[PDB]
Amino acid sequence: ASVEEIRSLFKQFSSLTPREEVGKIEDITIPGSETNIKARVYYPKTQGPYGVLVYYHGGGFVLGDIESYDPLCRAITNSCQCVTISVDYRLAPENKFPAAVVDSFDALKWVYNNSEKFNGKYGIAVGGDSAGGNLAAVTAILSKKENIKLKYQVLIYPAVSFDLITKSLYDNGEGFFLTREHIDWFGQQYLRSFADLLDFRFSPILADLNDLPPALIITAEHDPLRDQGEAYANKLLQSGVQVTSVGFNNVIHGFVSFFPFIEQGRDAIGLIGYVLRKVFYGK
Amino acid sequence: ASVEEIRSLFKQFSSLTPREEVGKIEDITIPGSETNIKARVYYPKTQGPYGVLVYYHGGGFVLGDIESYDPLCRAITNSCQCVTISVDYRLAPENKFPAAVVDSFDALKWVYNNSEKFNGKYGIAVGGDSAGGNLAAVTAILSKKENIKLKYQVLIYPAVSFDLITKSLYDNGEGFFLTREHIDWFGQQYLRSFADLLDFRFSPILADLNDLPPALIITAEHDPLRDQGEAYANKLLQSGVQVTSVGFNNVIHGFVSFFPFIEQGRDAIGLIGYVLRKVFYGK
Repeated sequence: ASVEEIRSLFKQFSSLTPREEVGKIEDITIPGSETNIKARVYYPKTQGPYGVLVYYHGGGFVLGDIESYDPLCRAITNSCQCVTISVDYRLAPENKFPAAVVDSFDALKWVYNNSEKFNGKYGIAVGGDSAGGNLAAVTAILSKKENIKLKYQVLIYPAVSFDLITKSLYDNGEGFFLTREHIDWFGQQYLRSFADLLDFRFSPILADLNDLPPALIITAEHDPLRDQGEAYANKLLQSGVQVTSVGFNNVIHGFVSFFPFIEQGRDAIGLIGYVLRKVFYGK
Repeated sequence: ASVEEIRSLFKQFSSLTPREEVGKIEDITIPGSETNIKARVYYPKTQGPYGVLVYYHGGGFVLGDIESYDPLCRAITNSCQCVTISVDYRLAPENKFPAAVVDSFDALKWVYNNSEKFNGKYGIAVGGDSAGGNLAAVTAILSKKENIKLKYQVLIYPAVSFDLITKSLYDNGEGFFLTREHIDWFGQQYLRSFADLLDFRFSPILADLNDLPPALIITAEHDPLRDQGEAYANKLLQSGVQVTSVGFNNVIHGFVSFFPFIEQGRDAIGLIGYVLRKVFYGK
């Protein structure tokens, strides 16, 4: 299958997954520094004011998009009772690193600076899964540098480092959906050169993690990325940031996308909904 | 310190803790097969009908009680929006095994048979922490044997087997609050003879776990009981029961009791609240 064929397959497979009703949906265009960034705004069924979660889909920086991630963002919106804004950041290999990062940060900054459009008086969080978790994490680092004060970051099995050494990478690098071969190939599509392996915007574990927002970090037992997720939680904790780091057992990378039929995914979405309701609303 | 003093220190420290408002509290006395069993019934602030969680406190079969667990049970009640019934089962060494089990199951049967008293139309679940998670699990096994249909079981770092072999026992058996010496001492207070190590009512891992209620099993990373909790989840899964097994990283046995200070305990209570709202209310 071509990259285009796989991008299409993601959208097709999404139509098998039920889309929860939400309050109201709007498609908007965010004026970025390098491009106009499509985003989809989901309102919950409750009355505002709201907190706002800026969400970055996963897909190895190459795949996925607002449509294929529409069922998951509806479910998150209903769970957190919060406005969710799903960002269509530029993809590789058409747009190399750091295009995804530039778009992700530009979208966050715009949302932070325009939160009243969404009645977003209870503050802004970031979240994402896999490569999207990488972008949420990097966006939070970049926000600190610009004095943008986020409430929370939700990192769902994030990619946080180039890795040739964790035990989970070797234990779980074949047979569990996301393989070594995929991880290598995505990296080749996304990065410009070996030097980018020194860049915190690709490997956020490299950054100084002091003063970042408090985090929920979800890892999966049978996931080659498990150990590096835990490492990111640990380095946050060592840096004085509050982190709830939870390993969901018996599940594989991606499991939250498969919530309709992997019940642990549904429960993960319930946990995400709880922490954001707590941080935004005191509930 | 005598048993009395150890109990009183526990009650002392729990006295300090702000208690969340709930809807309504009723103390009741359940006519048990061997004793009168005090229970405390917590109503949420929502209106009914309800699900009902029958909850067994931890404390190594020797300590804890309704009063000392009152702050936790209030928090759980508000999180699950469900009627919570905290059971004052008989303690060891005064009452040896299987007294705690007899009381825990007698209470559950009585609640099940009297569900209308609590407006409990959405069914009955069991839950507990530590020794209380042991009692919840054993109660669910005994319920199946007598055709009592429970909705769910919430096992919070349960004790499920006598253990001289798990890696977590050796890695975490000192320095993390619950020690080998404590495990030994509680078992000595509770059990009558070595024969009781063969009894599934002490080590529920021995039972046939087919057809038991779906479960949420929470384990703690730095807990000597971590691996045996995971084993219980995995044995349930092998036996066709749906289980969400979540390891909370960076925390120790008992962490949910410390929710006012350890934010991961609060988030665990959120998760417990979610799964029970889901199973009772579809929410």
